[PDB]
Amino acid sequence: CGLVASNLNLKPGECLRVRGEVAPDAKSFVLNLGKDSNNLCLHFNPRFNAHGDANTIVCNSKDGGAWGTEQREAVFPFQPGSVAEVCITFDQANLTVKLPDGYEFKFPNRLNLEAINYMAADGDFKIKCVAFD
Amino acid sequence: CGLVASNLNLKPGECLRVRGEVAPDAKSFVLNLGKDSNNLCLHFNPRFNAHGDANTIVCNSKDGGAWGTEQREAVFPFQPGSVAEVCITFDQANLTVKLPDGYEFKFPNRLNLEAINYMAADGDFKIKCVAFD
Ligand SMILES: Nc1cc(Cl)c(S(N)(=O)=O)cc1S(N)(=O)=O
Repeated sequence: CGLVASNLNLKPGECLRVRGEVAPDAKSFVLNLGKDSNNLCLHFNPRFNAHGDANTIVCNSKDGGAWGTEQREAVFPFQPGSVAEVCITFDQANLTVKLPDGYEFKFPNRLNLEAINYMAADGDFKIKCVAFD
Repeated sequence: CGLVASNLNLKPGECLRVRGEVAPDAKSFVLNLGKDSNNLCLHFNPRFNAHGDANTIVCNSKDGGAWGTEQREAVFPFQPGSVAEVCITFDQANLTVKLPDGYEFKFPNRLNLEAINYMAADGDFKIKCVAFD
């Protein structure tokens, strides 16, 4: 169970940059972002080998404690036992997740959140640096 | 209230770096480090002009809700309307706080925490970057 942070006060268009170490035995890691632990506009879950998925990013939302429908992504620029940085911005319509090696995707902001105040990391990812601008 | 982070798992000898923006009319700011809001190995409180103090760093501990004996440090290398970084490490005997302009001081480690797991920021300091290394 990894870093939990609150009172982030991230506003639309502002960049949240997260750099960490992907464990050498990595199977899965998670970054959760939202209003609080029950209201997530982004559950970001790269699965190296987990829950039947191989090298697939799965995203979801959580609204008032209820998980939404999982969305699978098309790119996977992560390797076990490496450093990786993710950069996230949002607006009320979409989150934009920028990944290593120039990859990126958008995920709809199902909560239409105008501020992100909560982040939590879990799984095979050791955070080394968080930046807010 | 500003950023609150938990599960930091900062081990002895590891460096926590915190960079932020000091408000142009700053009066004071606080970084609290420890186990939780009731158990702080370091309450670090630069006062530009607050509580009768001028350009003085006030430090203390808090153990089971009880404030310890305050200490006041010798140097004040902070300026309103600037960017400032602090860097903190600890061993069993002391926390070492490294300040802008190369200044550093030690504060006794009065608690027996195996790791620093909690940070909370308050006051006239906007955190821009936190690094765990
Ligand atoms: N400023 C703004 C304008 C529009 Cl139009 C939209 S929307 N409705 O296309 O998502 C969102 C925003 S923001 N930056 O608050 O998320």
